[PDB]
Amino acid sequence: GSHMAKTVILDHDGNKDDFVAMILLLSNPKKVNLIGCICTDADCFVENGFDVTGKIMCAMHRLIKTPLFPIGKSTATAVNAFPTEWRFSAKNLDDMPFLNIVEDVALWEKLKPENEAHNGQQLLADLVMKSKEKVTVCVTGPLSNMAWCIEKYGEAFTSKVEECVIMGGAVDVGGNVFLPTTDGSAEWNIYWDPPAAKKVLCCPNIRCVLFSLDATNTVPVRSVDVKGFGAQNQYLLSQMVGTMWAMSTHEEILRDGDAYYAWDALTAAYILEPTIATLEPVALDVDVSKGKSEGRTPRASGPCVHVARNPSKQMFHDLVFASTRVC
Amino acid sequence: GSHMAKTVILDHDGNKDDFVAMILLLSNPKKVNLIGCICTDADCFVENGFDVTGKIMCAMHRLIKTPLFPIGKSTATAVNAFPTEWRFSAKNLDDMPFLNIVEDVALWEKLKPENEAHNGQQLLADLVMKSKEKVTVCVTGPLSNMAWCIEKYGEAFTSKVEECVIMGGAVDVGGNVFLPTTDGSAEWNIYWDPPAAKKVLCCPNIRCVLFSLDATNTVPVRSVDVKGFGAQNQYLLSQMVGTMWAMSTHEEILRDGDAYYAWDALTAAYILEPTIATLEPVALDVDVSKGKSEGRTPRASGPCVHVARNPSKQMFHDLVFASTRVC
Ligand SMILES: OC[C@@H]1[C@@H](O)[C@@H](O)CN1Cc1csc2c(O)ncnc12
Ligand SMILES: OC[C@@H]1[C@@H](O)[C@@H](O)CN1Cc1csc2c(O)ncnc12
Ligand SMILES: [Ca+2]
Ligand SMILES: [Ca+2]
Ligand code: NI
Ligand code: NI
Ligand code: NI
Ligand code: NI
Ligand code: NI
Ligand code: NI
Ligand code: NI
Ligand code: NI
Ligand code: NI
Ligand code: NI
Ligand code: NI
Repeated sequence: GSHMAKTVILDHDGNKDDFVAMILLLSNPKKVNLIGCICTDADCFVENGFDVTGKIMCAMHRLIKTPLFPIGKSTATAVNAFPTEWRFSAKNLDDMPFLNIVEDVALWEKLKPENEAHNGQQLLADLVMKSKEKVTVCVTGPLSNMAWCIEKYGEAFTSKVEECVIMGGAVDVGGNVFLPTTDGSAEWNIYWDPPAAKKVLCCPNIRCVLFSLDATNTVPVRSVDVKGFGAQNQYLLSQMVGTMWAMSTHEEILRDGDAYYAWDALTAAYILEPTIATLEPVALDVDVSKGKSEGRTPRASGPCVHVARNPSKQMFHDLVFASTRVC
Repeated sequence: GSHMAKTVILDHDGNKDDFVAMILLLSNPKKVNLIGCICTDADCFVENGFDVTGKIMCAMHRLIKTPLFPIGKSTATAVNAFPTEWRFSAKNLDDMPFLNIVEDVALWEKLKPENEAHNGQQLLADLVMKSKEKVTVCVTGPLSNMAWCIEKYGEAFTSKVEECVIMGGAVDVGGNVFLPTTDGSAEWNIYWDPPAAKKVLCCPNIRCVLFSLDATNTVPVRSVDVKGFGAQNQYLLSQMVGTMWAMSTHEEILRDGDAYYAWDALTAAYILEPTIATLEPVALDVDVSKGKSEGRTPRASGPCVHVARNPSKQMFHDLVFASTRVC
C-alpha cells in the first residue's frame, strides 16, 4: 500500500475525468509506476488529449520527480463517434493556465516530437511485451487498443498483462448513449467500438475488472465536494482536479445540477485501493449489431469480467483529496 | 489615467466574460472606483452569478484592499431566455478552486445576507441617485435594469449618469441569435429584452457608448493568447481570467476553434482606456416586434448612441495582461 509499486499503463481518451485518473495514478509513485500513456481520438481530439497528457507528465516530473514516459497517439477510429461538443474538452484543458506553466510547456515542446513518432496501439503492445513485471492496464476510453494488441499478438501480449481495469458498460442499469438511433441501454466507451469491447471483455486470457455504470452511477462528486478543492488551491493538482470537475458540461452534470460524474477517476482509484469496491464475476454478451441496442453489455445466458460493485464514496473522496495535496 | 478614479457600477448577467469585465474594473482602483454590482438572471442563474460576484469582490478586498460594495440581484425577467446550457457557466465558476479560497468563502458567507436584501433595479437607482459624482454604468447584460430606472425616475436618475457603456446590438454586421424563429440579425443582450433596449439606447438623456458585434467581432482572444495566462498562474486573477477564457463553450468559440469571443471584457476595457476604440454617432431603430427580426438594432431612417469602432487588439491585450498581474 506504500512499499511496492504496480507497473501501469493508462489507455485513455482525453476527457476531463481521464485526466483526473491520470493525476491519481501519477501522483502516487509509491503505489504506481506509470510506464506509459496511450491517447485515443474518442472523447477528445487526439492532438489535444496528447498535449494535455504530455504537460501533466511534465508537471509531475518537475514537481515530484516522477519519471518521464512514452506517450502514443492511437490511430484507432470509431465505429460511432462521440458528440463533437464533448470532444472539445481537451482543447479547453490545453488552454488552462495550470496546463501552461512555462517550464511544462518548454519540456513538453522538447519531448513532444519523440512521442509523436509512436503509434499508440504498437506502443501499448511494446510496453507490455517488453516489461519485466506483468503490467496493469487501466483503460478509460474505448477498448480498441486492447483489441488490436490481442488480435495482433494474442498470448504473447495477454500473458504479460497483470489485469485490465476498465471503465465501460452497463450491466444491471441503463446506459448513457442517447441518440435518435439508440434505446439508451448502451454505455459510451463500449458504443464507440462494440466489436473491440466484445473481443476484450470476454477474452479468457485476461483478468478484466469492469467499472460499469452500475458502480460509477453511485459515486458522483457533489458540487459541495468539488468546492473543497478551493482549500487546496495552492497545490497545482488541486487547481487541476478542481477545475476539471467544476468544468463539467452536458451529461457530466447529474439531474439535480449539484453533482458531477467521476467515471474514470473511480476506475484508477481501484488500482490505488482495490478494496474501494467488491467484484462480481459476470458473463457478458456484447451487442455488436446495428440495432437500437448496439453496444449493450447485458448478462449472457448460462464469466467474462469482474464487475465492480458498491464502491466506497468515502474512500474515493479521501484518496482524491490526498492525491491532490501531493503537489 | 492613474491620478483620478471614475465612479462605476457594473450591471452584468454572469457569463464568463461578465466576470472578466468585473476583474478588469476592480483590479484598477487608480482608474475605477467600483461602487456596486447588479446581477441579472439572463446569461446565468442569478444565484450563481450573485455568489461569483460576491466572491470576486471578497478576493480583491483581501488581496489589494479594494473596497467592499453592495451587490444586488435584479428581479428583471426575460422577454426571450438565454439557452439553458449557457446559463450554467456561473455554476461552473462557483465551483472553481480559485473561487473557493477559504477566506473568500468565509467573507462572502458573512456579507451575503445583507446583499440578498437588495433589489437589483432599486440598488442601481439608489447608487446613481445618491452618488456625489456622476456615475459611469457599465452594462454587460440586457438593458432591463437601466430601462426600469429610467421609467421609474426619469431625469432624477439619468442626470446623475456620466455615461453608460453597453455591450449589445449589431449595426452593420449580422447578429448572434440563431433560433428556429429568428433571422440571425439580432444580438443576444438586446434579444433578451428588446423593449428595454429600445427605451435606453434612444434615451436622449444619457450618453450611451455601444460595443456591438461590429466591434466585438474584431477582438477575439486567440488560444495562443489565452495560453499566455499560464506564465502568470501565480496570480489569482490570471488563474481566474485564463480559466474563464479557456472554458469557452458553444458560440463563445470562433469558427476555426482557435480563438474565443471577449465581448464584455472589451466593453469594460473602454472604461479603463477610452482610446481603445473610435466612436460613431448612430441613430438606431430597435426591433421590438415578434417577427424573425426581433431585437435587431438597425440604423434608423434619417443619434441614439455612439457605436464603438475598430478597437485596438494590442491595447486590449496589454490591458488584460497587466490587470491580471495585479494579484
Ligand atoms: O461513458 C463515460 C465515459 C467516461 O470514460 C468519461 O471519460 C466520459 N465518457 C463518455 C461520456 C458519457 S456521458 C458524457 C458527457 O456528458 N460528456 C463527455 N463524455 C461523456
Ligand atoms: O451577445 C453576447 C453576450 C455577452 O455580453 C457575453 O456575456 C455573452 N452574451 C451572450 C452570448 C452570445 S453567444 C454566447 C455563447 O455562445 N455562450 C454564452 N453566451 C453567449
Ligand atoms: Ca474516458
Ligand atoms: Ca454578459
Ligand atoms: Ni505498499
Ligand atoms: Ni528531468
Ligand atoms: Ni519510444
Ligand atoms: Ni452543447
Ligand atoms: Ni475498432
Ligand atoms: Ni472532505
Ligand atoms: Ni490618472
Ligand atoms: Ni476588510
Ligand atoms: Ni444596502
Ligand atoms: Ni423587460
Ligand atoms: Ni503578450
